[PDB]
Amino acid sequence: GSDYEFLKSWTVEDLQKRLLALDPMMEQEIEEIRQKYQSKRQPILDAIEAK
Amino acid sequence: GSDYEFLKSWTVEDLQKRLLALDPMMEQEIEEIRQKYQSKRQPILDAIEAK
Repeated sequence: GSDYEFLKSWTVEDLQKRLLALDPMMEQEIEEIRQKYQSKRQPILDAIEAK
Repeated sequence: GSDYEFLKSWTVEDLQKRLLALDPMMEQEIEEIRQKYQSKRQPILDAIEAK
């Protein structure tokens, strides 16, 4: 529970720091999932390729 | 604690089920994050665009 509607009153420097930080926020989460599920998908490809 | 190495002896159907299920599985894990962060990004843009 936290709201960001008050960003309208924050300095350009404080809000900019959230915008740039928003990039590695979604990136880390996505890359990790892409890798983790790739780990789970890998043996599946390896299996069908061996039948 | 869930191994999927035994997949080498699965039927093409049992194996393929995991492969195809893997498609919407990652898609939903990622889109949830894209949606979530885009909602948090939206007010950040609005704030700088108002300065």
